[PDB]
Amino acid sequence: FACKTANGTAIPIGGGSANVYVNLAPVVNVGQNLVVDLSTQIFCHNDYPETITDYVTLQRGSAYGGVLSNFSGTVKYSGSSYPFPTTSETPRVVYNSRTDKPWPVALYLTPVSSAGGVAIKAGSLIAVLILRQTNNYNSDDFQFVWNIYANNDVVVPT
Ligand SMILES: CCCCCCCO[C@H]1O[C@H](CO)[C@@H](O)[C@H](O)[C@@H]1O
Repeated sequence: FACKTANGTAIPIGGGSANVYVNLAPVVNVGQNLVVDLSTQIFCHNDYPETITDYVTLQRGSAYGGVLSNFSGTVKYSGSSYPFPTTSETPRVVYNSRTDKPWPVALYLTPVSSAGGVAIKAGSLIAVLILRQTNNYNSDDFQFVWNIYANNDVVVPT
């Protein structure tokens, strides 16, 4: 079980961390959702599906910078929605394929009442998401740490 990003970076068997760089809608109004779809950025696979079943959760997601300050968040994990920043670990998604496949996570972020102007700055850390991986084979319990960075400013009109 390993993962890779669209940016070309990767995290190998056993876990670790990597940086993810996302383009964001440059203008977002109060009452609108800014979407950060990591499912197009983060992909994982099972290295031995002939024998082993891999289990994957979103263990925890934290908001940083302008996302923590200026937005109200929901995270969608495999069709289900949760508070973001997260209050609990999600149920498991099953990975039974060697073809690299999306980690099904999306952030839905809507401006708070006090947001206005540049609510997210380019190059700033906006989130950390921890993918947790186990299996039905042994005692492996690994963390894949995704550091999410803004590629561009996001403006909330006033
Ligand atoms: C002839 C025995 C081969 C033994 C191969 C074990 C491979 O383990 C890796 O790949 C497994 C399948 O993705 C993961 O469940 C496990 O955590 C680790 O990432």
